[PDB]
Amino acid sequence: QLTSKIISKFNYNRLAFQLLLNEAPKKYKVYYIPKRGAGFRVIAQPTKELKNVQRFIVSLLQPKLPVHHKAMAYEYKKSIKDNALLHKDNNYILKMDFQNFFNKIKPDIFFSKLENTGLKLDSFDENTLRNLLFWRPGKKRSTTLILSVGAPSSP
DNA sequence: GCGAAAGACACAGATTTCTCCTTCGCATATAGGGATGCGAAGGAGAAATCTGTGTCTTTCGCAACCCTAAACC
Repeated sequence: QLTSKIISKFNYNRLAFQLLLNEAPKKYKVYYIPKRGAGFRVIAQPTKELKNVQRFIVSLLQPKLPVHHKAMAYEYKKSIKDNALLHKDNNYILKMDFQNFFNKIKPDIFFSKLENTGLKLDSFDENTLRNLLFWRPGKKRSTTLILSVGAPSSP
């Protein structure tokens, strides 16, 4: 049960929480930041009221989802230095990267992975989770959700 | 992930121009008659270039952001 804990913690009545659930995927702001060189970059960031409930959800789900020990990003007591200490005594090096990594994660694959771990959740939990952690670009009829970056729960 | 506004890609079809096909008319090298060969206009029917339609492609400064220093995504 996750909706009950959120309601209890933030003191939300039924109507206010229903409205927030409906209007959540559109409370984002899009802006540009300069590039080192020539160009620009585009970011999207949620509001203050949604950020502190996303942090709470992350704190609630952190001790139940396994993470591999070879990922040295957004992890406790890990940094660049521990990443570079692995290759400090080897000769040849090869580097690669993906293409639009963040916006290729969709709720279909998130729930597919979540079902395999054995954690069972009701329909209400799935509905609240889907409408709270995902972004909907385009018009109101897009019906497409992506994670984005600049949100405390994406990493 | 993708607003508005112009191009690329694929598939038809259309049209003016031209090039092959009659038809008989001529002609000129052999004393008139006949014949092998070529020239003149219609009359086709073929072909290259142009034009028109429908489905994608691209990537906005895109209601709703914080204000202490450095590095990364």
